[PDB]
Amino acid sequence: PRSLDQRIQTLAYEELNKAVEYHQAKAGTVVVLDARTGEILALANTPRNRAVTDMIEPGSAIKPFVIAKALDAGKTDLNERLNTQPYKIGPSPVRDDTHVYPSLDVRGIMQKSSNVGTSKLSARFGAEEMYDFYHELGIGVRMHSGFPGETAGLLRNWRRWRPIEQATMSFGYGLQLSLLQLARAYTALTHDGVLLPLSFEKQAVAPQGKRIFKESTAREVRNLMVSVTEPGGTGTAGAVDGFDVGAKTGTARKLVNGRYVDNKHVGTFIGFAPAKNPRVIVAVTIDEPTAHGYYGGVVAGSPFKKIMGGSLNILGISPTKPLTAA
Repeated sequence: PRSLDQRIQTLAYEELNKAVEYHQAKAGTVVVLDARTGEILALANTPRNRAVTDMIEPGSAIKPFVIAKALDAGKTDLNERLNTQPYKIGPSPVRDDTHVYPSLDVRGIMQKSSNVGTSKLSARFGAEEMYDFYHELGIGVRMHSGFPGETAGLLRNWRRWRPIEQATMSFGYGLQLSLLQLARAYTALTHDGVLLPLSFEKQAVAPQGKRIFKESTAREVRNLMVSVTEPGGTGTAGAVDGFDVGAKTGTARKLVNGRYVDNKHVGTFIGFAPAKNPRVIVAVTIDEPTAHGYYGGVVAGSPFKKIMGGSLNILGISPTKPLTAA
C-alpha cells in the first residue's frame, strides 16, 4: 500500500515479532489505520497477507457495535441497569465468567465485556435486523483491495439461525471477517458514526463515508470503551500511559475443518486513541500462541499497547492525562 507510513510499519513488525516470539506463536498480523481518513498506515504479517486473506471470528471485538446499535436505536440508554445473572436459551446457558456482579449498566456491560448484557441488547432486535446490521458493518462484503486471495468473510443467512445463534454472534462467533474488515468496522466508531471505505493510497480527507450511528452515539460509545483499558476492565493489558484508550479483546478457538479445537486459539486486541479525538486504530492478532497464555488481552495486549504508544509519539500527538512514567 502506498498509504503506509514506513515509521509505523517498522514499529508494527518489531512489536509483532516480539509478541510472536514470546508467545511462541505460529503467526501474527498487525493493521494500523488513520482513524479519521481510513488510510492504511501499517499492514504487517509474519512470513501470505493474513490481514487481507484470513477471515477470523471477531469475538468480543464485535460487542461495542451491538451496544452502539442498542443505544443508537433508543433500545437502551446510559441509565438502564440490566440483570447479568446466568440464563438459558433452550438448553444453552449464557453466563458471564469475567466478573462478580448480578447487574450492570451499559458502561459496566462494556467494561466487563458481559455476554449476558450484550446478548440481551442484541435480543431487543429481530434476527433479520441484526443480520442487516452486521452486513451494514461490511461483514460478508468484499473490500476489493486487489490483493490476491482476499476474503469476503462469513455471514449466515438469518433464516438459518437459531435464537442461540443470534446471541453467539453478539459474542462474535459464527461470523467472520478479515482483520482489515474489523479495523474498517472500527472507523464507524472513530469517525463519529461514519463507516469509511479505507484507503490504500495517501489521502488527507476521506471523500465518501456511510453513516451507521449518530455522532452522539459514536462519541458516547468511545467514552464507554475507555472503561475497557482502565482498572476493572478486561483490556488493561492495552492501557497506554497518558491517553484514554478505547479497546476490546478477542479470543477464539481455532477452526480446522468446520469444527472447533479446544487446544488451539487466536488472540486479538483492537482499539483507538485518543478516545475522544481518535488518531489511529491499532489491531493485532496472534495466531496459535503456545507460551504464556492465549487470551487476546494476554497475547495481543502488549504489542497493541506498544504499537499504539509508539504511533501516537511518531505522529506528534501528546498525552491528554497525567503520565505515570517517563
